[PDB]
Amino acid sequence: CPLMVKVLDAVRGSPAINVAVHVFRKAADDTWEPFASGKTSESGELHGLTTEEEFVEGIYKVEIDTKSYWKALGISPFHEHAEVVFTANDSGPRRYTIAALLSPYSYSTTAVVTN
Amino acid sequence: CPLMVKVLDAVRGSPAINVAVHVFRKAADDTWEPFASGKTSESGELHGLTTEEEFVEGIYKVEIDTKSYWKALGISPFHEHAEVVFTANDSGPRRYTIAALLSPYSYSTTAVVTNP
Ligand SMILES: O=C(O)c1ccccc1/C=N/OCc1ccccc1C(F)(F)F
Ligand SMILES: O=C(O)c1ccccc1/C=N/OCc1ccccc1C(F)(F)F
Repeated sequence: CPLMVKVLDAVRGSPAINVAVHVFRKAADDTWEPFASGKTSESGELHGLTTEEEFVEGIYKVEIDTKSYWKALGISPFHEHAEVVFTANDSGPRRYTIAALLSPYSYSTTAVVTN
Repeated sequence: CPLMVKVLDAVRGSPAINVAVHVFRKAADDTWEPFASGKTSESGELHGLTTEEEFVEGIYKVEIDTKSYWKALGISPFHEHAEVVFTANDSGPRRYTIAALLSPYSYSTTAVVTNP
């Protein structure tokens, strides 16, 4: 599993469950092509988005639909979604974890790249 | 000044100086149209992007060119940029500050929204 997404809720101190996540890849014509998507599990995690052979070098965008999450909890949010745009680089055997921590008016995101 | 941007560097403990910032507004046809741009000052701040009259209700995107910033320091960072997408003035006109804290493999952003 070369690409994982983990989403946390900073208000409730819990995994952010049932959050929609969309992944896009930049095509040579500078357009976002849909690549993978899913909803976070009860652990706030989304696995199995792609395979090693499909996950090639390129520019990727991970979109986290935070607005619908906060609305379902009855909280007025600021952002439309959280976006994370990065370059996947094949230097060696690498796995990418995109982690996001969510509050109604703020979010943080980090990339953990391991073997 | 209804829209300000402030950018900090978490590695050096300083304002992030000379960072390019681009603001887009979602147009009628679902396309992102250019709205304003600038560079952060020696204080890490960017003011004067727009006026109250031109900053109407809409969906806005603030793109902070973090990659160019880290590269100029010799760091190959993870993100291409930091993007912040939000609806503005949906409840009437407000003053927005978009703040971002940058590290090579991480960033955080928060909005401070005040009523004049
Ligand atoms: O990521 C991971 O492999 C991970 C896996 C399992 C459980 C927790 C984590 C890490 N979750 O990190 C949350 C986060 C995300 C973005 C910025 C800052 C944070 C902080 F809360 F850690 F500060
Ligand atoms: O910067 C400033 O003087 C500033 C100016 C106007 C409004 C708010 C602020 C502060 N903003 O707080 C930045 C910060 C601090 C600690 C963690 C994370 C952040 C982040 F917002 F950058 F993400």
